[PDB]
Order: sequence, then C-alpha cells, then structure tokens
Amino acid sequence: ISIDALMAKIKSTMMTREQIQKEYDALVKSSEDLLSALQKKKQQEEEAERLRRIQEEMEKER
Amino acid sequence: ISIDALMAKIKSTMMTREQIQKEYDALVKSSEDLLSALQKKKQQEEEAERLRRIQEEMEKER
Repeated sequence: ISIDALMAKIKSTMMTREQIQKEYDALVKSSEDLLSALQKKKQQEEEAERLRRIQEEMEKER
Repeated sequence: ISIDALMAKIKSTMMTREQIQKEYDALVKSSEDLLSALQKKKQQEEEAERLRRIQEEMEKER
C-alpha cells in the first residue's frame, strides 16, 4: 500500500545517491589524473634544467 | 602553482561529494524509519483484528 510506494522511493533514492557518488568520483579521478600529469611534468622540467647545468659546468672546464 | 590550486580543488570536491552523500544518507534513514513505523503499525493492526475475532468466536459459544 503506502508501504510499497515508500519501499520504491527508498530504492529510487539509493540509486540517485549512488549515481551522484559515481559522477563526483569521476570528477575527482579526472582532476587527480591531470594533477599527476602536471606533477610529472614539473619533476621532468626540474630534472632537465639541473642536468643541463651539469653539462654546462663540464663543458666550461674542457 | 596551478598544482596547489588543483590540490585545493580536489580537496574541495571530495568534501562536497561527502557532504551530499551524508544528506542523501539522512533522507534514506528518514524514509526507512517511517517505513519501519508503518510496517509495525500494519503488523499491530492485523494482530489485533485476528485476536478480536478469536474473542468473538469464544463469546458465541458461551
């Protein structure tokens, strides 16, 4: 009766909460992947400029 | 740099997802408590009408 309508409403609200959780999870994963790429890019750029300076200090002596 | 802005944005989105999850959890608990009360009320009403009939069948014989 109003029990079965309310059971259906509880099931419908649980699905909405789960689907919204999944969309926010996908926003978080997307931003974290972009963050991971930028952190990697920063490590690579610092790595290269320190190594360039090591070669410049080696070429001054020769 | 844009790394720290993005770390803050990831932290802010995780808080929003958690707070929205909590509000939907409270809608589900609220509907489930109301469902529990109606199911209890239905069991009590069926219980009483069967017991009333048991007393009526006992009083017909006396």
